[PDB]
Amino acid sequence: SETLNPSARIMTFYPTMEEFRNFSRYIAYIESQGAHRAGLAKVVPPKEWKPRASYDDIDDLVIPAPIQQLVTGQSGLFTQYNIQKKAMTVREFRKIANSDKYCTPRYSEFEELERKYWKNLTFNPPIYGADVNGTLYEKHVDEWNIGRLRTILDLVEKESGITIEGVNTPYLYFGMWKTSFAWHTEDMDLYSINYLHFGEPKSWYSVPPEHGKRLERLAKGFFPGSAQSCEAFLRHKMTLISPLMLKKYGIPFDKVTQEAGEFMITFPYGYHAGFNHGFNCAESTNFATRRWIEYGKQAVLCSCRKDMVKISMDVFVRKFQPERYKLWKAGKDNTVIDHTLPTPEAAEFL
Ligand SMILES: O=C(O)c1ccnc(-c2cc[nH]n2)c1
Ligand SMILES: [Cl-]
Ligand code: NI
Ligand SMILES: [Zn+2]
Repeated sequence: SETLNPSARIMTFYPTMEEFRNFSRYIAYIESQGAHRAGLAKVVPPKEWKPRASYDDIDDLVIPAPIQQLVTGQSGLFTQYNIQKKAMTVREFRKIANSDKYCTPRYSEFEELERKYWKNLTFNPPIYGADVNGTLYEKHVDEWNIGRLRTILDLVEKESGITIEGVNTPYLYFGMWKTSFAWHTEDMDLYSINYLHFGEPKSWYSVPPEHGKRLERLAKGFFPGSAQSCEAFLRHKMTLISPLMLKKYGIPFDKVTQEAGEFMITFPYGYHAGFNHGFNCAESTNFATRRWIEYGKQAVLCSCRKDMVKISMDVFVRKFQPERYKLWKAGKDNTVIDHTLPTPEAAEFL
């Protein structure tokens, strides 16, 4: 376990069509290769795979709650404030995104675009067509369908009827240049799948789950007010920290750029952040493996906010940890998580 991906670098996978067909099995496989150690992995689907025939019929799709992203800060430390704007179609969004005021600046290397992002982050607040309920997958697509992955996370809706928008349902994200996703782990420290349907790239930063607590200590020191009001303030998804600040305080991290037609997998307790290069569309949801259950049980949740995502772990412990159920209910389950260990389903690849 502590022998596979010892550098904990972001890994990229190129599955065959046969490998790609079984979603859960392929997650088990990439974990047997140590992909989870970085907290983030890229999966390039087979060349002949397409989730939709064309994206020429979606300009009339409504973005019910577009978000203007106001960013305040200096010296690589920032807080993002969301200003909800009026409903707009993808049509109206693509116009504003590709306009002279909001379009991508001219650049050669990614390092130049990255530098311009961290330099101009607080100027000309962009609009993010975020958290749009829906899928762009065609009903017949059975491989990696974000709308129906069929992992154990389905036990939440199957047993309780509870649907959590974007968590056990898909979300669509219409981006423009300089739109950001702040430093965070998933709700309940779950996995996530992200597919870039079309457009300009999405760049990502990732902190290995092995070093997540170090990132939290750093953030707590930089925003002591926030940390005092809520232990899990990073779950508010308002905190932006430049890679130079991470480098300066010895926090290990890696970076990757996701192109259209590529998937990104985030792993339990994997801190990630990033930005969009220009106009694009991404689809995402959360998912689980048997390895996630312990992460769900130990997840430090946001106290201070109402409507914060909290999944009852009871059904998972009863079904997959019956021998530890009574101990866990009594608050005596003292299991320590080994972030290097792959999911039990990977046993066949080890
Ligand atoms: O907006 C995005 O590009 C994006 C990327 C990575 N993660 C999330 C997220 C939001 C809630 N959970 N994960 C959103
Ligand atoms: Cl936090
Ligand atoms: Ni995320
Ligand atoms: Zn909070």
